[PDB]
Amino acid sequence: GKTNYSREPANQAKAVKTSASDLRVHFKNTYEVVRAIKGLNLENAKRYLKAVIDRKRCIPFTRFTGCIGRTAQAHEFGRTQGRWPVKSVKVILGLLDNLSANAQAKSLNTANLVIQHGQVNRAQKGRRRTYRAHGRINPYLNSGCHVEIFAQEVAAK
RNA sequence: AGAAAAUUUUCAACGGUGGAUAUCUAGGUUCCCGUGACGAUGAAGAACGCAGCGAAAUGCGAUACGCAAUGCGAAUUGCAGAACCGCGAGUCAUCAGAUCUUUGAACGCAAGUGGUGGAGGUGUAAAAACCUUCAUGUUUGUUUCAGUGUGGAA
Ligand SMILES: [Mg+2]
Ligand SMILES: [Mg+2]
Ligand SMILES: [Mg+2]
Ligand SMILES: [Mg+2]
Ligand SMILES: [Mg+2]
Ligand SMILES: [Mg+2]
Repeated sequence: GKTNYSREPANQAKAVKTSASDLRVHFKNTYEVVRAIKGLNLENAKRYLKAVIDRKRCIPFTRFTGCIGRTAQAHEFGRTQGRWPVKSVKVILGLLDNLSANAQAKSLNTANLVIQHGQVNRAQKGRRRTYRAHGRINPYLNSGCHVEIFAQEVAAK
């Protein structure tokens, strides 16, 4: 399980990398949480994810639209539909936390970390069964995650 | 030029899915040559067992991954403990002597049963319990026999 991040940061003493692999969270959901985190401040990402968890804010749905509920919360976005994929958020959040603690040994400051490169990949699907009428059986699976995120320090003048 | 994103889409790089391709092989396949060599002295097959730590596969049978003999002459090894430098190591080979549970042509009778007869041994005051033994056909004989079968002396 050695992570190869597809994209690399320009300054690696100035960067922080996290990845988790072969997760059990829903792909599409995770995908969109992440897609929503890109390009923010680590502190912001954390606040806003916590806020999604507390339901006071929505995680926009971008790529996977299939019949997703419209909320007023989607105003923040320009969107109609979004949700609160709690499990995904919690996992991602844990990843951000690994980012911050991952900055510790580097002696880097949190305030100026910015998130560039979230990557969510469809992992090997976990397999099981579903019994169907007439004695048919159909697949019942889960689509797992690979996630990686790196954070750059950018100084604000 | 609703000249930003999202979606739809072309191309590349990297990553993910996936296991194609290439290169291998204690395998297969076919050809030629050599031996035919199982069994009531209980075969082929079946059951259950047997390692200090073992399920399988392979070996083995209460002497149970093995005894003996012989040849190699120092290992086994995943762990632990011993044994051995030749009084000889070994998961080595060879193999001509042994061990060979319950079965199965399967055999006292019977059987989805470790059930149950007779004879002998044992055990006991007498028992129980344990042990050995008994299938059918056939060729000779041995012994004991039957037949208003054929003969037949005193
Ligand atoms: Mg990985
Ligand atoms: Mg059903
Ligand atoms: Mg590829
Ligand atoms: Mg020896
Ligand atoms: Mg007879
Ligand atoms: Mg007569």
